[PDB]
Amino acid sequence: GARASVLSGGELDKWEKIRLRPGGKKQYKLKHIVWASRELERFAVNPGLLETSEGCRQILGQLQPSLQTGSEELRSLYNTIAVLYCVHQRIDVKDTKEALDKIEEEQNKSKKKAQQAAADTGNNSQVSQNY
Repeated sequence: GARASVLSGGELDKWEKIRLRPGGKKQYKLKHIVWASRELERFAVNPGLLETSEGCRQILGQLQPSLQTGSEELRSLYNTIAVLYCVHQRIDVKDTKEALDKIEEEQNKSKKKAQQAAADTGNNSQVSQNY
């Protein structure tokens, strides 16, 4: 498309502003987007639907667990998706780690919100012992 479907020209220019490594000299680009797209399509995921911050977040959440024991490439893909999502939400980034920490922080906060929320309006209990 004129300005792709995932990210527009400008969005792509910025998307290609994130570094792959903190001590490295790599950055995102249409190449990475194509790679991710290839993996997405190969994973049975729609690329266009990956344009929405929701779809990006969904994928990230889909690999979230796959990360537990995912591959190096799979992990890198997840990070890339996270960055994409950040751009979708209009989040500034510098490195893949930064974006990862950004999403990691947000997510963590989210989980908490869920906890504090439940607690606030809920309850829980437990027990365990043996002599």
